[PDB]
Amino acid sequence: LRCMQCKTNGDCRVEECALGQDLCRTTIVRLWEEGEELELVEKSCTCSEKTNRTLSYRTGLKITSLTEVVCGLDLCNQGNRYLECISCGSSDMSCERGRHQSLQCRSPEEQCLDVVTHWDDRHLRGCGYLPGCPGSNGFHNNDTFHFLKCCNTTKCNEGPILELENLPQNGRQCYSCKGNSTHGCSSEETFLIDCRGPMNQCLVATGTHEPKNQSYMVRGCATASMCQHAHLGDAFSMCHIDVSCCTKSGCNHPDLDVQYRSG
Ligand SMILES: *[C@@H]1O[C@H](CO)[C@@H](O[C@@H]2O[C@H](CO)[C@@H](O)[C@H](O)[C@H]2NC(C)=O)[C@H](O)[C@H]1NC(C)=O
Ligand SMILES: *[C@@H]1O[C@H](CO)[C@@H](O)[C@H](O)[C@H]1NC(C)=O
Repeated sequence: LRCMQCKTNGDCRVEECALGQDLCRTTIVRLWEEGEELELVEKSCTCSEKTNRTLSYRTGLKITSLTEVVCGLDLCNQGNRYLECISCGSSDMSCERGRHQSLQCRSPEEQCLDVVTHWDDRHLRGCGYLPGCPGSNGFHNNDTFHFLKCCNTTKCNEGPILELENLPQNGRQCYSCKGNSTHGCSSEETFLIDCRGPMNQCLVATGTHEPKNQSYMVRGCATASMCQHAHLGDAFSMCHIDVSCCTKSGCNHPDLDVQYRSG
């Protein structure tokens, strides 16, 4: 496959994609601040199980806009008001402190977003889009929580900030670990936890951490929607992923692993 490869300095060239890099991408950071817009664009060959997603949120007077689009054809990365949502961010701690400024979405297909991440919670609330929406998806284990919600109606993302400790136990229990089979996901590190909220599937996923080529694995609790290559790709920076989810407590046990015609 081939794609444009561009550094943020605006210099680009055609890149012959490495074996198993099967996507092209454009990553875009846009910052509007009291009159000025700044923009940084990267392009490159990427590894699949990624989707298109965008997000805009307020920090003080600034607006920050994050975007990735991906595509499959040679050089397909070449060239490139509405619903009212709540918005806030974490850098200024505005999500957490409760100062939630209002934000009109610039595009008809954007919806209200809420996205929580931690391994120091990071909270971003604003306008954006993903293929799922409206919907939500989520994963948590002993030290990890990722959550995403999209709503189709006005200021629907208003509310206290979603924290794991306020979702009641599901009744489902699943094995918990992250790392590889020797480090972080050894048997001594893999143990049962109580699932919470709508995260009522046991999950295991393996793929290749993208930044460095190492094997990665994760186990825990998930929404059914989390059991999806792109979402796991996004959340853990992974690719060429095998996922399984199952709805019997402990069915996440590493001794119950089975490859899925990856194959
Ligand atoms: C992300 O959305 C882009 C935007 O269209 C998708 O790329 C489009 O592909 C269709 C089919 O070739 C074309 O009509 C458009 O020309 C493409 N858009 C542009 C601007 O080139 C792309 O497929 C999406 N990524 C995924 C995986 O959904
Ligand atoms: C597994 O985990 C750590 C690094 O993540 C490392 O010490 C070990 O060698 C890894 N195994 C492989 C195959 O990368």
